[PDB]
Amino acid sequence: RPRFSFSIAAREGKARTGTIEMKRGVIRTPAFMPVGTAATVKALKPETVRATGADIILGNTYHLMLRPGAERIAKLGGLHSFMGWDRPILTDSGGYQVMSLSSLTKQSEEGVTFKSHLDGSRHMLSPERSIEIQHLLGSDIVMAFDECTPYPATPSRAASSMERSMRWAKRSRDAFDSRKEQAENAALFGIQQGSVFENLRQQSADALAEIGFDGYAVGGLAVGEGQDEMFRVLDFSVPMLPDDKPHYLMGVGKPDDIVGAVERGIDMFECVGQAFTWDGPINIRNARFSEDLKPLDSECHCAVCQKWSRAYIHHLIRAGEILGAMLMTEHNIAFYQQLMQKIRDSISEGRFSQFAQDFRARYFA
Amino acid sequence: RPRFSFSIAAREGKARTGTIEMKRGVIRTPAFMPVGTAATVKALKPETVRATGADIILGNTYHLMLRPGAERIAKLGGLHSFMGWDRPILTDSGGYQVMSLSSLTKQSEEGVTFKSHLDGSRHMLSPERSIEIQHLLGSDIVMAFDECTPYPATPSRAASSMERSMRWAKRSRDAFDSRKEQAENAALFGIQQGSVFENLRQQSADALAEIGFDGYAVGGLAVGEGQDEMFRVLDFSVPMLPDDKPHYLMGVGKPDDIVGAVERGIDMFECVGQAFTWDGPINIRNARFSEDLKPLDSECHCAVCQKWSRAYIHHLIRAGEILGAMLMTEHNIAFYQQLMQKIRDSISEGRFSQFAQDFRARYFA
Ligand SMILES: NCc1c[nH]c2nc(N)[nH]c(=O)c12
Ligand SMILES: NCc1c[nH]c2nc(N)[nH]c(=O)c12
Ligand SMILES: [Zn+2]
Ligand SMILES: [Zn+2]
Repeated sequence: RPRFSFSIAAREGKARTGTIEMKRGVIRTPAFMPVGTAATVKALKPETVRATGADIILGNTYHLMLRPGAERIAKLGGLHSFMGWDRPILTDSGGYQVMSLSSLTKQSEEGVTFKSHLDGSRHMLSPERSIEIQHLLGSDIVMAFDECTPYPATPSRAASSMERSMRWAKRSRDAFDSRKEQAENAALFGIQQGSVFENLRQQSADALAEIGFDGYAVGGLAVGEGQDEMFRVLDFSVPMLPDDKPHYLMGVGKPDDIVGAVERGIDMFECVGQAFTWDGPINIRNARFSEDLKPLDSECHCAVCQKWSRAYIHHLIRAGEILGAMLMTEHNIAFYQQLMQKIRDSISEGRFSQFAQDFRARYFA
Repeated sequence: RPRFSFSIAAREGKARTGTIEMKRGVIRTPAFMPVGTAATVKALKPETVRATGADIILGNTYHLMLRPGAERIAKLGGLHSFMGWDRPILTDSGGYQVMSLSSLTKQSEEGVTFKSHLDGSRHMLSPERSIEIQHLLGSDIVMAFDECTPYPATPSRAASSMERSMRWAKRSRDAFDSRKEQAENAALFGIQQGSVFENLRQQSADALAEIGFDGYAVGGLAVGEGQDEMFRVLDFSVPMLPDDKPHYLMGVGKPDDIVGAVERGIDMFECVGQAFTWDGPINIRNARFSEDLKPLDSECHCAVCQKWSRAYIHHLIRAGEILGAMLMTEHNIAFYQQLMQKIRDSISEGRFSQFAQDFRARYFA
């Protein structure tokens, strides 16, 4: 029932477990957020997303502002009613996908203009318009509009981009705050930049803390630097952020990356023929599964593993059948939610370090 | 609980309503059978197919004998356990799709040899092998292997093909009967041929009745002759079949075709951006639905119409999202099951002629 309340129930090292309370529901942390692109978590009904244990989903902004359009979604009642998900939704700012999926983008201090990847339509995106679009969609957790930094990045370019990002973070803060219904009902997260440079991460964290946000993302990672480098940067970056607010690592979702990131103080993650299993991923298209009657994973509690075999799913995926996508997706998102649950429980019980060890021994065996 | 028992509970004119009792369940007639191709009713879990009200599904034989293979399905426990549908399955003989989807087919009195449409693999299909494959899949209702007749067809060619079909019907009968487990647990339907020729339909019906089957299909229609011609042929063809056994019209599923066919004594049908509504079909991709908050149909009891709007489904289909296929398919199969229910109830209440009238007035308004 409050607009936003993050409470930490238990800790182990840098790891934390707790809850974020919002108007539309409670979010258990560490949290994994399935991703909705074009107002759908691909191949799943929202009731099925919920059934896997998800407390919140991410809505990509870029595709919705192109199709079906933010204004139209607002006229139709907002994203939650449009897609039939009534729990929190975190929306991205749209900047990532502009720069990664759009064309003829022209960047400047005001923002970015671009042509979409689908048509030739002209479009504009600034801190102000991004916050507006997230409002029109009815987002619960709004992300500040930033300027991401390619990897690798020179210190000068990483600095310029981080600085611009902090200027846009203030503009984001003010746009959000000047819209009463959004300010009163949603939350706003700021994004830390700085590439792999500690001094720049520090300056960014300081700037963001000065402005003040409900949560802080670590942006700029998982863009080519490798897990070792990513963890090294997290080692010094996450402590710079306010302890008492949630920490979201953008673009990170491999099971092992999630475990090590939680070990480094991260609280929120998203979804980035592969099936996850506690013994490591499998590619279900491999011929070795064509007569395998076992479920995708031997322990998994999901409906898919209760009800269908590897052999059947192998057949469906090789045949390009939609049910194959449906089943593979339900299992994988369930597997991630079970990972998060095991993480939450082990932290609450002060045995997370052990969990991490055990998980890795078997997942890479 | 018996292998096969068809009981007629009520009649109106040539229309009948009742039940087929089989080991795996009861089938309400007139029945609409969703089609499973490659061991899946496209984009639906079997629990969802059931939820729409389906009592039985059709399994296409052709694709399964190519992928995943009949022998493999039998090793894995049969089609019902492979795909997770535990109720009756009617399997087609595979002949239709050979001739329509395969290559280098060489026909003869023994059967057909062909190369599949996917690979270059060589294959053979006779009455005996078709019955064997249906057994390997664990079919509850087995279709005799026939030689369908192109439309239009000359009387000589229609006669030759019908005669061959009756010879193969006997071979089908004997193959089925000589396999104890199949004979004791499954049912066998024969197929009437003869194109649009009354004398040939009569000879075929006689031949099939002499051999004896658990049910009789009307084959050879819905292959280009138009609804008027189709109904004209049904007018004289269906009475030639045994009254006390079910009558299956192959390849017929338009809602109006179903109503008129039931009016002519047919008991079983199958599935052949279009959404069915009681006011006629709509194409949900039309721009007129982009901000339409109404459900696909205003009366439909399905989960889709409870939970999502035209506008949302329009968006999903235009975006090529899998959930769009999922939702459109669940609604359409539910709509057909509701049509069948209204048909069964109106016959039981002696008001089917009125239902038919009313249905057509509004569906074509
Ligand atoms: N590189 C991490 C990442 C993934 N998606 C993101 N989107 C934005 N706007 N910024 C970011 O840093 C990220
Ligand atoms: N033309 C009706 C039809 C559809 N599918 C069928 N399959 C076979 N084997 N014979 C048939 O007559 C039909
Ligand atoms: Zn599973
Ligand atoms: Zn419906």
